[PDB]
Parts: sequence; structure tokens; C-alpha cells
Amino acid sequence: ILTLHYSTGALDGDDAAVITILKRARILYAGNFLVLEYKIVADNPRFYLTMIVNPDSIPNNLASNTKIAFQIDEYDPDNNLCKVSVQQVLGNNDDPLINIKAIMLDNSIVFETNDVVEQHANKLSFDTEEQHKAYRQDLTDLAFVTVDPTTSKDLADAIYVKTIPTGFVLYVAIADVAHYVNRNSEIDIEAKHKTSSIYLPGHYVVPMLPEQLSNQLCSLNPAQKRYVVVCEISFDNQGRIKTNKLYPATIISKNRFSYDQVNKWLNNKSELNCDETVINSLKAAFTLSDLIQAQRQKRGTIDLSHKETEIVVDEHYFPIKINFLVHDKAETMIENLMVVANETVAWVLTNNKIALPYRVHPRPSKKKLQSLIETVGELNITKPQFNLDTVTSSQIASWLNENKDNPSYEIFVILLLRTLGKAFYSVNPLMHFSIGSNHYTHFTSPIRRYIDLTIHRLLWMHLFTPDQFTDNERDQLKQELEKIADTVNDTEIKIINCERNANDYLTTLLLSKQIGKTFSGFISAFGIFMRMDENNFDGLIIGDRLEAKLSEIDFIQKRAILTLI
RNA sequence: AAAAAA
Ligand SMILES: [Mg+2]
Repeated sequence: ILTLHYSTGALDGDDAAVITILKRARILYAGNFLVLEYKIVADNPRFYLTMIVNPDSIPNNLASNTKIAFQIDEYDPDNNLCKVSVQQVLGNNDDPLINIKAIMLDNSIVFETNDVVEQHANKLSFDTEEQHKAYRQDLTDLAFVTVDPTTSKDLADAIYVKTIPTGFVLYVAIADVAHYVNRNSEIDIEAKHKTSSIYLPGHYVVPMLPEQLSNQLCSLNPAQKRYVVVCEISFDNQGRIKTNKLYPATIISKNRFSYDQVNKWLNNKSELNCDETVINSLKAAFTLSDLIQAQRQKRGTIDLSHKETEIVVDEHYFPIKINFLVHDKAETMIENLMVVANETVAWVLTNNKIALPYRVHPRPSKKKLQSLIETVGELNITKPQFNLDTVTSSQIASWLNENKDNPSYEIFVILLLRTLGKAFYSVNPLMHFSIGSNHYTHFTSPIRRYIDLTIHRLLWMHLFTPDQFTDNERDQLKQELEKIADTVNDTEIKIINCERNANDYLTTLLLSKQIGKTFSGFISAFGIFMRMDENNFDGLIIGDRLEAKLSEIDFIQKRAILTLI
């Protein structure tokens, strides 16, 4: 497969020369239509072919500067000519939301509503008798709550924590999505294709499941009875796990909190209008969370936190400003409880000899570490003493920790993450090196990740109600696990590229209003990249500090051009 | 290109 000598019409993802194309990476391409003589300028700057537009594919009244998608029906290798045909009209080429949808199309990400799938979803309802199953514990009396970003309408997890003399009991209640979505149903097939929900700025979301499930029937909304799968974990007073149980349950969330509300309550800047049972559960949750964090740091875990930003857009999808995100205390509390549930479920399935898709992150090779050691040692970052074949999560963490004061610590973490590589899903039991566990999976987010849905299905079919499934049903799912992991892994790459394309588009749209401003920053990486302090975005012209002026936006390549003072 | 909620 080919990545973009310059002189046989092959494209990205389809010394040597290309002889033939076995399979195109794409069938549709986004572009701007211009007008009589017709032209298309592809959105992707790596689309280098000259295009002859078929007039019979163009509605007669379709005007210039309209975003379209086109396909190649045939091509001619002797003249570097290609024929293209218009397949979709998307809208005005200057509209930022239209550009975001074009970016999705260019990354092969479905975003248009599937009328067949929504009609199936509108047929679903709340079965009142499910709560009376002998296997489903009625927990509707417990003061569960949800803590999420203010704008989310998909809330998959609720928590309740009780203090006991010997320690703590944690209840992590996860929406019972497998109860509503039958395997190989129309809804399931569409979810498996998407593999996850998509979150773009302005809270524009492409949901893995349609809204009546993701935001209503499975969303653990306040004051609603909801069916869940509970991970219940008992801890000692040091935060060490003693026992665990998994089981289906029924809950009623008592409150829907935002991270912002909980964090301000933490700093005594405000108060929560809720029952004292909720207050006491939150207090125990934070106490338990600090203990869990201390235990995980003791056993080994790599904090790869670094600068992150989000782009705020208005109601018409025009960008307003860039915010630096603050993974604060309340967000940290939720993450600690979700990780311990995820880790526990991984071990339960493993202990029971049930094949599952793990979330894995292998130890990096000695060679890659050596290359990294060479690159960074040049940059006032200590040289580590550990053995490179045997290096533990703790040793990487200690190396980062003893450099927390280096002025270039930010760029250090970036290169280590690449050296470490991408996490992925695998049925083979590989470690998660940065989390610090030998077994890990994704269990807590089945409304928005297909892997979590699969994990719930495995629990139901093997542990909760094995009698309602056949050995051929269990083997049918087992045989598919590696293909599910592959599809999710392949699609995750596309989703990451789509968000990156979209953030570059919106950030440069915002910066195009700011030719006239000077910026400070350092170098992140044909030329010098400079990352501006105010927006965390790299302009084009490692670790040196610089100051520079914004001279132009390159809209072809979606890049910011800077000039040295 | 890690984790978590989205
Ligand atoms: Mg949540």
C-alpha cells in the first residue's frame, strides 16, 4: 500500500514504480466544484490528478463554490488524465459545518442518518418485567449519581460508594446496552460498522447507536429506572481490592452532576442540591479514589499527561476561541473508578478462561528505546539507568518524574508516547504498559464503544445467563472477536485522523482572523514548526524557544505560516 | 500518540 516517484495515477492508501492498483483506498473524494468550463479542486492536497468533470453527473443548476463528493469511474495511464463524476452535493464550500462533514467523508466516516436503523430503534421500549428477573439485583434504593461534561446526553456510568469499618464498597453501574441491542440485529450491524461514537467540536456527535437508545433508553438519566451491569468491588482501608462481584441490576440515578459542579463543590465555592446520602457517597468516592491512585502509582503506572486543547464554536459552527483542558479532581475521580472496574472485568473474564478483546499497550522494544534515548539525551533530559529489555512502568514513571522540572518536559512526553506507540485491541493477553496492568479491557462505555458492548455480551453469555445461549452462540461470538478487534483498530485510526483534520481546519479558520498578531512558543519539530503558547498549534516556517508573527493561512494544506521577529 | 468522561 502506497503513502504520499512523482512520475501511474495511484492515490494515498491504495526505488519502485506502481504497476497496477489492486484496490483503491476510497471510492468517494471531497472537493470544491467550480464554474461553461467545469473544475473540481479536491479538498485533500495529496489528490494530485488533473480532473475532467463529466457534465452528465452535474445537476444543471449546481453553482460554483459548492462542496461535493466525486468518484473516479475510469482513468487513463498514458495521458495522466482522469474522469470524475459528481456523486453527492454537500453544501456551500465556505460553510464550516459543511467542511466538517466533508472531512468526515474524506475519512470514510458515516454521519448521515440511516432511516431503517432509526425506525428499528423507535420500536424499542422499557420492559417493566425485566427488573423482576431472579438474576437482576434491585439497587434502586442506592444513591447512584452520574458525573459528566455539562453538554453530554449519553451517560453510560453511574457510581455509588459506601464506607465500611474495614474499608469501602464501590458500585460502578454501566448501562445495560446488550439488553436492548441484540447481536446481529440491524442496529448491531450498524454499530459494528461505526465501532464508536464520534465527538467533534460544538458537541457535534455521530452516535454509535441512535438517539433513542444513546440519550434516552440506555442513558442513565436522573430519576429514571434503568437496567445496568454492576461491577461491585470491596476495598480495604488502603485501597487494595479484596473481592468483587459482577451482576445485572436496576438503578435510579439520583442526580446528574457536571464535572464543573463537583469541582467547585470540592473547593467550597458552591454547594450541591442533593440528599446527604449523595454527599456521603461522593465524599467516600474521592477518598477511595485517592487511595486507588496511590496504589496504582505504587504498583506502576505511566502518567503521559500533556498539553491538550479544545476549540469552542458557536451555534453556526464558527470557531470562537481555544481552551486548554484541565483534567481536574472530579474528572480524575471518575477515571480512577472506571479504570479499576475495567481492570477487574478483564481479570474476571480471564480467570474464567473466556476469550475477550483486551485493551493492550505492549512494552516497547530495546531498539526503539535506544533511538529515543539518543534523540532526547541531546535535550537536558536525564539519561535513564534501567535495563531496556526489562524496563517496568514504574521505571518509565520515575524517569519522567525526576525531570518534571525540565523546561522541555512537554516535548519529552510527546516523543515518549510515539516511542511507546498506539494502544489497540487484541484477543491475545498482552500487557497495558502505560496503565500498568497485565490485563485490561473496555467495559464501562457500551453506549459509545462497540468493544464495551462485546464485553457485556461475553458476560451475559458466559456468566450471567449462560442457559439462554447455546454453545454454538458462544463459539460464534468467540470466532468473531479477532475480526471485531481488527475493525475497531482500523476505524480508530480513521477517527483520529478525522478529528485532527477537523481541528486543523477550525483552528486555521480561527487564526485567519488574526493576521496582525504576534506569538511566542517553542519548536515541536522542510522547515521549522513552532508551537504557539496561546493555542498549542504548530505554525510552519527541537525545544528551542522562539517568538514569531502570523503572516498567512495556507488553506490548501491547512497550515499557519509564521515569520521570525 | 497513554488514560478517562465525552
Ligand atoms: Mg459518564
